[PDB]
Amino acid sequence: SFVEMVDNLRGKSGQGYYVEMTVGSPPQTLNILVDTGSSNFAVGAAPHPFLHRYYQRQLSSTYRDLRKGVYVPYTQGKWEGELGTDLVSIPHGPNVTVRANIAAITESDKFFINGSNWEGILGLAYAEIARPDDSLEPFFDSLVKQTHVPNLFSLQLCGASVGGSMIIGGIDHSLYTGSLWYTPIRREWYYEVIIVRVEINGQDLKMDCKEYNYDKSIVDSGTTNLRLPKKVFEAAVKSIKAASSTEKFPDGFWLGEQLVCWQAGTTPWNIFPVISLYLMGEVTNQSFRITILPQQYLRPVQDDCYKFAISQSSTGTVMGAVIMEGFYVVFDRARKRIGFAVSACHVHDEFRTAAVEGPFVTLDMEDCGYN
Ligand SMILES: CCCC(CCC)S(=O)(=O)C[C@@H](NC(=O)OCc1ccccc1)C(=O)N[C@@H](Cc1ccccc1)[C@H](O)CNCc1cccc(OC)c1
Repeated sequence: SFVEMVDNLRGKSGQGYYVEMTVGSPPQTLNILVDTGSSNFAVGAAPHPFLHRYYQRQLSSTYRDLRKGVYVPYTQGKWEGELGTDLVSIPHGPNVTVRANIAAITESDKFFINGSNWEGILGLAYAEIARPDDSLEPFFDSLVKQTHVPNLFSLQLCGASVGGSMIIGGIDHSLYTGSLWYTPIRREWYYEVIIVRVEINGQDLKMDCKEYNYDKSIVDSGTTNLRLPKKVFEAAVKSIKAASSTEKFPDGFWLGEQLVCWQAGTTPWNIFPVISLYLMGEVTNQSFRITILPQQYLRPVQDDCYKFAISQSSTGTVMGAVIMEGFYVVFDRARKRIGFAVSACHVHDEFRTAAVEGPFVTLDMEDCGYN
């Protein structure tokens, strides 16, 4: 826990959450995007049309070239650069400094966002998925080995300019309500979790739970949308369309292309269903569920306009930022589990409310994992 980290995140809708950091000696200040979806710490180290500032290794008396190149291809977007180490600090985070690996981005393609206000990315996932390989120790691992910071972190992403919190090394009880529920981390590469059941407005999607994790399911703060495997994505949309069949929208809308708008304050929330994702529990045949309100999957962009924030994937399910916004998520690395609880900045609806409920019986949860 810690008072000093409570409102340490910012960013605008659909463009990621970032924390302030400093690299080099003297300290160079940079806004770094918090990404539990990757494992590389990387910062712009050269001019780019979208960067307002960048890491200047020549001005840091502590920079050390590892004389190895590196590149990372993301779902959408990629960068190239040079590996080296330097001292790093999180002003509104723990009170320590550590020497961490840093990828000085020299070239990039569809990575940096125009007007996002962040110049780097902090991959908080495990080494197993780092570039060039798992031998490049991720930032957090370094932080944990060099300091006393406990091996754990929590994220409170709030919807809207946007804000939130990253509690390095603990859980701040003032950021959530109710009980914290934990789902195991299936394997330590991405923050993989196993989905056991899916319901739209109470109706079971009735699919083979293996489909929910076809390939895999991960908790990715680096991704905006809820990403679903083809088959699941088609079932969901079909169900969501029917629920709101009272009104008609263009195919481009469901594809995430063109947005939809309603006269200010007249958004028909009631016609959009809630989605419940049941996750594997900590006890035998026991699971729990988190419920997403349409306010979460209809991202805001005169009138009120929104973008359907659920899209199909060919790389498994991705519990993106919109899924995380209604809750307080605990990345308990130390106990290989992830916790969910209603967030202090929860979403609102006079008649409906996002939730984290348990316990639930769910037989054969193991058969839900993909192989
Ligand atoms: C900040 C939110 C940007 C969105 C809005 C853009 C209009 S996004 O689009 O949701 C970002 C997503 N992109 C996305 O979801 O793209 C979908 C898409 C749309 C159109 C065409 C192709 C793909 C994504 O790639 N995220 C990675 C972080 C990142 C941050 C900022 C810029 C580029 C990347 C994250 O690390 C991926 N974690 C799984 C992963 C996957 C593969 C290899 C990995 O390496 C360890 C790891």
